[PDB]
Amino acid sequence: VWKDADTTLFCASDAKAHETEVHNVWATHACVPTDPNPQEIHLENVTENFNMWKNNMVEQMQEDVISLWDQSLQPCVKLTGGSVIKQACPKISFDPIPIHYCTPAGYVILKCNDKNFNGTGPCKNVSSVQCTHGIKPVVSTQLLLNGSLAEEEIIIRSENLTNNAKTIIVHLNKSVEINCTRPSNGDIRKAYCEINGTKWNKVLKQVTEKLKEHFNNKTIIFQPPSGGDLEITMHSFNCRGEFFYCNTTQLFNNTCINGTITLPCKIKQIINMWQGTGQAMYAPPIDGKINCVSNITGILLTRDGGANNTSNETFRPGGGNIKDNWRSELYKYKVVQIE
Ligand SMILES: O=C(NC[C@@]12CCC[C@@H]1CNC2)C(=O)Nc1ccc(Cl)c(F)c1
Ligand SMILES: *[C@@H]1O[C@H](CO)[C@@H](O)[C@H](O)[C@H]1NC(C)=O
Ligand SMILES: *[C@@H]1O[C@H](CO)[C@@H](O)[C@H](O)[C@H]1NC(C)=O
Ligand SMILES: *[C@@H]1O[C@H](CO)[C@@H](O)[C@H](O)[C@H]1NC(C)=O
Ligand SMILES: *[C@@H]1O[C@H](CO)[C@@H](O)[C@H](O)[C@H]1NC(C)=O
Ligand SMILES: *[C@@H]1O[C@H](CO)[C@@H](O)[C@H](O)[C@H]1NC(C)=O
Ligand SMILES: *[C@@H]1O[C@H](CO)[C@@H](O)[C@H](O)[C@H]1NC(C)=O
Ligand SMILES: *[C@@H]1O[C@H](CO)[C@@H](O)[C@H](O)[C@H]1NC(C)=O
Ligand SMILES: *[C@@H]1O[C@H](CO)[C@@H](O)[C@H](O)[C@H]1NC(C)=O
Ligand SMILES: *[C@@H]1O[C@H](CO)[C@@H](O)[C@H](O)[C@H]1NC(C)=O
Ligand SMILES: *[C@@H]1O[C@H](CO)[C@@H](O)[C@H](O)[C@H]1NC(C)=O
Repeated sequence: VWKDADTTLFCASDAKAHETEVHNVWATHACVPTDPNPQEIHLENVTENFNMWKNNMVEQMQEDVISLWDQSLQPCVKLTGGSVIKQACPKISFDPIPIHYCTPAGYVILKCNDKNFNGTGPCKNVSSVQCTHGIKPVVSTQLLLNGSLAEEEIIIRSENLTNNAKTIIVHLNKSVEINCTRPSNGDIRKAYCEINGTKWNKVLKQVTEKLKEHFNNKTIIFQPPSGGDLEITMHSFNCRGEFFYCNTTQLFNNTCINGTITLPCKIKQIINMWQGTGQAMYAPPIDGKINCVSNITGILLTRDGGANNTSNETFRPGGGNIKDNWRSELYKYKVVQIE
């Protein structure tokens, strides 16, 4: 027998000890080797309830990623608590690797295998495992990158859809590549992201149809963020140690519902910390071509309020709470204590 419970997890990975890449370094000191032959027991006729929005695994991963960034991505100047911290800010090697989360003895991880599981409620197909799949701690806003894809239909996740204050996570069942480059050769901070318009608009259309299922067939409208910090109004992410801020207005217009979509981007040195601890300044971009090709596997949306007396629902790209990023991958897991 077992029961819902919280415990201190540990991590496993395939990090390389000789690698200077910061994720590899962190995992080499903070994790253990993965199990080449992991066991998974499928529970028969066992119904378990899950709540992705109240899952301590999320807080723990958040804590790891904060620790990793605090140890490997120190800015030149930190502005937190009214105090000023000046440190050395050397360029680093940066590229997220898969991190596994595992339970100690006496505990096990329950995994929901229902094809269209939305993250909350009962689950029919449950299995037990010692470790989650390899999860890359990719930090971003608006768009979820290099994540896992839904297996069947596109899934809509939210602690409470009726509450517009609750973030919506869109889980795609098909990747859409985004190609971001800061050309070698001028404005060293100028950059751009390219995206196949035909693929994107087709996916966004599918997302529209899915949202209809959850909103009584009301008309679904996309719009760019109304306000807020740059980290939220724009698609922000880290590519090779550099912070990219991309204008996604071209992605979220309802006109295309086919050529290459070119999003204007800029590399910023001064950032609002996702750890929510003030601002940070980093050194200028490294020389040469700075390029990252990522899979868009999910979208973070916020719904406009005050539309109850209309046939429209308005959705704008959002984010800013990186815990939602971890939820998008940890939704199917929960920890239980064994007898
Ligand atoms: O600052 C952040 N969040 C906090 C706010 C989002 C919600 C309200 C908070 C007020 N300031 C913005 C943030 O995510 N920053 C941030 C920084 C770098 C990257 Cl790569 C990123 F993806 C996000
Ligand atoms: C349970 O999981 C299996 C395997 O993925 C799937 O075929 C089935 O549709 C799911 N639904 C049930 C019956 O629990
Ligand atoms: C990008 O997505 C494709 C599937 O669409 C996958 O094969 C590939 O491994 C992904 N790359 C990542 C996650 O870095
Ligand atoms: C993606 O999900 C949608 C429903 O949300 C479905 O219509 C479509 O067939 C799915 N595509 C793939 C690649 O499975
Ligand atoms: C997930 O499914 C449960 C019922 O199993 C339902 O109460 C909840 O509204 C669903 N979540 C979403 C976001 O649709
Ligand atoms: C969901 O949000 C709505 C709107 O704020 C609220 O009225 C309702 O009580 C919430 N539902 C739950 C389950 O708390
Ligand atoms: C990414 O886009 C750049 C645009 O300059 C292009 O040179 C490169 O071939 C693209 N890479 C992939 C994997 O499509
Ligand atoms: C754009 O996407 C379509 C599929 O929707 C694909 O067939 C085509 O090759 C893509 N165009 C380019 C320029 O690669
Ligand atoms: C949306 O409209 C279709 C029309 O075929 C209907 O079948 C379906 O029940 C409607 N869904 C909602 C959530 O209103
Ligand atoms: C994105 O680009 C559009 C078109 O140039 C512009 O109107 C809008 O203000 C930009 N968004 C942000 C957040 O700067
Ligand atoms: C996504 O994965 C690809 C392949 O490993 C990588 O090149 C790219 O930099 C990743 N994107 C981000 C934002 O980390």
